[PDB]
This record gives sequence, structure tokens and C-alpha cells, in this order.
Amino acid sequence: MKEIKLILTDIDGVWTDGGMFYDQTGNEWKKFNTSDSAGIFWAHNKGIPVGILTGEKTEIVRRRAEKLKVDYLFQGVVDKLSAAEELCNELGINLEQVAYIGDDLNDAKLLKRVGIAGVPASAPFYIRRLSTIFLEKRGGEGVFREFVEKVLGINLEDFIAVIQ
Amino acid sequence: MKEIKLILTDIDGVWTDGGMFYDQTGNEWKKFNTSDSAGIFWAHNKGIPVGILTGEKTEIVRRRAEKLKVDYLFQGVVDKLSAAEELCNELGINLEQVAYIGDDLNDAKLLKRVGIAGVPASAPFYIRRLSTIFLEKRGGEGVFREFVEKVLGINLEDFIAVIQ
Amino acid sequence: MKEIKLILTDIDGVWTDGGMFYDQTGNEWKKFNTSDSAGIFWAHNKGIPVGILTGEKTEIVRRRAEKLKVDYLFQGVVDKLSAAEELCNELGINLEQVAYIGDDLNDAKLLKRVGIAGVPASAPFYIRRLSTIFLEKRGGEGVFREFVEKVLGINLEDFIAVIQ
Amino acid sequence: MKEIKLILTDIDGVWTDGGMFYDQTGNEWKKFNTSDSAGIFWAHNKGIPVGILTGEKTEIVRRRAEKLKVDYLFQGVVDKLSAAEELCNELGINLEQVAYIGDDLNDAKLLKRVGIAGVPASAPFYIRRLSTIFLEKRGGEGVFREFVEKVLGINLEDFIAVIQ
Ligand SMILES: [Mg+2]
Ligand SMILES: [Mg+2]
Ligand SMILES: [Mg+2]
Ligand SMILES: [Mg+2]
Repeated sequence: MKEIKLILTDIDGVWTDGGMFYDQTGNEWKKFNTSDSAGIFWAHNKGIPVGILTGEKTEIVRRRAEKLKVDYLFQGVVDKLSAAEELCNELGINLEQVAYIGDDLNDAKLLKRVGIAGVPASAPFYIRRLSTIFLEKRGGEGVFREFVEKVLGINLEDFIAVIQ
Repeated sequence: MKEIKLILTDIDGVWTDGGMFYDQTGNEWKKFNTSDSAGIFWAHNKGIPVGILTGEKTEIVRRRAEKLKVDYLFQGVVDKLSAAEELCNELGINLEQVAYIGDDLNDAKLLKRVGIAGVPASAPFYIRRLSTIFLEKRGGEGVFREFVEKVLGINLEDFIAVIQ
Repeated sequence: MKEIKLILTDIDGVWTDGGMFYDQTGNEWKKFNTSDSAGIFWAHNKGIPVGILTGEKTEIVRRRAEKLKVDYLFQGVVDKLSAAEELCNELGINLEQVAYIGDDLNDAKLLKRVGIAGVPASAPFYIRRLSTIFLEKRGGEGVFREFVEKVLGINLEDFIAVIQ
Repeated sequence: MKEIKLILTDIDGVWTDGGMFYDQTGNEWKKFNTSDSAGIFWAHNKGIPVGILTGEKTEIVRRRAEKLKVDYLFQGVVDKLSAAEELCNELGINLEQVAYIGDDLNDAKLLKRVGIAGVPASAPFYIRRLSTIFLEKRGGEGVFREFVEKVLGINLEDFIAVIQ
């Protein structure tokens, strides 16, 4: 795989199946998958920071990013390519050293510019075709984990090393 | 696809998988799919209003229709066909210029009177067979998006034009 | 299809996929499927009452049962066969004229004794073999609707009748 | 099947599909499956205690364990192998007389040391390959029940005997 210095990810439709739960009181939910925490685990084990880029803006995602010790959190993002470029500039890397996973229209410009692009199997066809690696899983199934494990070449020997 | 001037949609079993969540206190939830918001995006991009016709009546749905800037919302509807015909009069257009998607008994009469009828793959067979185009997706899987994209013939060229 | 005078049903694993949602405060949810309402619709269309027999006892099911105008609701039932029999006596009918659908251990004695026993596809093997008709659907998938439609011989002619 | 004197279980990804529901207010949900209660029923029927070992710590799980009358609950466990050894030491039990089911990295060391290891079909491959029996079911689908019934050899004869 390409040398990756930063992993960036969308939330809805990647860390979730796109589900947006609404009640009668103005409250809102998302359903995360505990499996995706291993994505952060493996990135951090390799010395790679992870950032969230999302167009939504919620306390739900603030809490999840905190629980998982995600390095960067940008919400209400209107232009994900610009946000990514700006963070790359701050970090001293280029987009070719970024791996980004996203599933929809607001992800497309960024997906086309990154070193490794991932798109869940549940995504619209014209977004899926931008993926540069195959991902088997759908949003919310542990596809963030699947993406990280492939991008970083996590293998049986890595597994054995961590559970000793 | 015929010149459509209005897209109408049911909620439960279309925008959702029919799930109705109840707690112990009289609160209630629905689970929407973020993918469907693209259905409103594509409709608006092409100059077409979207309207919701639902037999239920909840703040859940009012909040979702607001978020998505849906043009028309009718809840607690007893007779969807007549509600459609009214709106067609209010707006000065014909049932023939309407695309409607629904999934159950209360949708049947209207489905039979519109220019393009859509029914999710998850619907009962006698409603399914009313559909005039094939929809692959189940309620809550982004089938509203699928419908709008088929109805408006959204293609790769449209995609390339909106993500520049 | 035998003559049926009473339709009875379990809740968890039939009207739901067995899901029991718990929060941090002692509240609880279940997820119903709007499709199952049509089961009550068709039963009432044929002049057949429906009763709920459940071992759990929740406000959740109280509120759902009332919304659907279910005819009998028995919760915290420990002996479902005895409860059915008592109900049969009230209506002057026998077990051979009852159709019951259930998915688990607390249902087996009753399933064995009714005129038509239905068990969702999702149920344990040793319960599924008690079913006297085949049901395709899993719990929470509209399997109560499937059951009623099969039991009452609901066909396309019935459908055309009710929308016309 | 070997002699089993204690069944131990992880929660997230075994008792659930890994789902972690967050709202806007700091509350949290898990979705259990009523099917898994039969896991406890059969263990207790055979006189075998059940213990939960989870890395998470929530009222959600405390309440669930209490309602199911689970014999031991350990939350916020950082080293499951050690927690299992200490519980076993109190009870007089060898790890070879234990059946444990788990799905992720924090379960691997203990899975490798128990008499029967179970892993849901939904788990990562490097965990699933530690399983010493085949489990068909995914987390949240009643795979804890499947595990219990397999390891205790629950068969049609037990089912016939337990319903009179
Ligand atoms: Mg997304
Ligand atoms: Mg509907
Ligand atoms: Mg049940
Ligand atoms: Mg786990």
C-alpha cells in the first residue's frame, strides 16, 4: 500500500448505516459499531492520527470522537477537500499521503484527490467507483475498521504481537 | 421518464423500513436514512418540489421534513389520492405530472392514478405490482433516493456536473 | 385452510426481531413494524378478533396494542395455553379454531394445541418444527401480517375489494 | 462436548451486533435479543452458572444482567483472562472446564485458554479462527443462546422434557 500519514473519515454512512433516529422531543441518535474502535486502535498502533470530517454537527459525534480518542474532529464541514488540504498543510503532508473513506456526494471531490480512497459497499454507485481499494462491508458494519486494516496492511503477525 | 413536475412520497416503509420504536413513556422514534436527503437534493437541482403524504402525524416527521426543506407536508391524511388532487389543483398541475412512491394499502389508489408509481422491494406483492418502474431497494435503504434518481434520469454526467 | 375464530399472537420475536433496547436510565424500547397493522386490518375485515399473549409486561406493548385496537391483551402471562383456553371459553370456541403465532419456549405448549400454528423463520429449530404452515418472514419483518394473510386466505380479489 | 462448569460471555458483539446508540444528551443504549435469555435458561436448567466479563461499564448492562439473573457480572474489565482466572479460583474451577464466547481483541487471550472457545460469525477473522466450535449466528442474533445450546448439548430430548 501507499505510505499513509493521516486517515480521515466521514461519519454518516461509514461509521453508521446512514441511520438518523428522531424522537418526538427534538432529540437525535446515531448507532455506532464497537468494531470501528479497532480502526483507531490500529491507526494509533502505527503512529497514524485519525481525523473526522463531517457535514453534520452534533453532540452525538462529539461524544463518540471523545470516547475513541480521535485526533481531529471537524463538524459542519461545507467543503471537505478544503478542510483536508488545510489540515495537510498544518501537518506538513500532502493529499497523496492521506487515506479517506466516505460514502456520498459531499465526499466526492476529496475522494478523487487522496492517496487512498475508500467507499463502503452500501454507497451510491457513482461514489463507489471512486474507491481505489475494494471494501466488502457496508456503512455501520465495521467498514471503518476494514478500511484501516487494509490501508495499514494489518495482518495475523500484527494481531499476534498485540495480544501476547 | 415522463416530464415530472411534482414528486410525492409516503414516509413509513419508504423513508424507513417500517420501524416504529416505542418506549415506556409514550415517546416514539423513526429511523431515517441520510441517503434519502439526496433525493431532495436531486429534485431541487432539477426544479421540482417534493411533498410528503402520510397517514401518521408526528413531530418526528415534521422535524425531518424541516431539516430537508421538503416543500409540502401533509400528515394524518385519510385519503392520499384526494390530497394529491388538491395539491395538484393548488399548484395548478395534473396527477399525470406526478411521481409517487408508497408501500401499503393506503397508497394504492394514488399509485394507480399517477404518471410514475414507485413501490419499494419490501412492500406486499399486491402493492409491489402497482409500481411502474423497478425499484431494487427496501424501505429505509435509500429507496426514496433510488426513486428520484430513476424518475429524473440522474446519470454519471449529472454527477460529474454537481461535484466540480 | 381451517376455519379460524380467533387469532392470537406473541410479541417479542414475532412483532419484533427480539430486540430489547435498554438505556442508562431504566427505560426500554421495542421496534414494531407498521406492516403488521395490516394483520389487524385483515382480521377485523373478516370479523375475527385478535389477542396478544406475552410473558413480558410493558407500557410499550400496552401503547402499541391500543394504537392497533387489538381486541385482547394479556401480559405477564406465564401459562399461555391456559390463557388461550380461558379466552376460548369466553368466546365459546375451541382451540381447533384458534390460529396462534409464537417463536420460543413459552409458546410451545400452545402451538401444539391450536388449529393453525405459525412460527417465524427466525425461531429456534425445535419451535419452528411445530409450525403447521410455512412462514417465510422473520420476527419483526411483517411476519404477523404474513401469518394473518395466510390464515384468512387474503388474496388479490380481497385487495381489489378493499381499495375499491 | 467436554465437561463445562462455567459459561463466561462478553457483551458487545455477542449479546449485541456491536451497536452503540448515542443521543444528544449523554444517554446511551444497547440492543439485546430476547433469544439470548434462553441461553441463561438452559445453563441454569443444567446447573451451570453464567458470568459476564465486559470492558465497558454501563447501567444498561447491569440492569440487563440483573433481569436475566446472571450469576456473575464484571464490568470495566481490562484483562479478561485474569478476571476469569480469579473468578475460577474462587469457584474451584479450571479454565479447561470453562466455555467462553467473545468477538474481539480484548477476548483473544482468554479464548485461547478456555476449554471451549466460541466466536460469533460476525467477528474479525483473526478472532473467529480462535473459535474451537462453529457458531452460525452473528452478534445480536441469539449467538449466546447458540453457544450455550452447543456446549451443553441441548437437544430435542431436552426440549421435549422441559415442556410438560
Ligand atoms: Mg456520509
Ligand atoms: Mg407506508
Ligand atoms: Mg416471543
Ligand atoms: Mg465484544
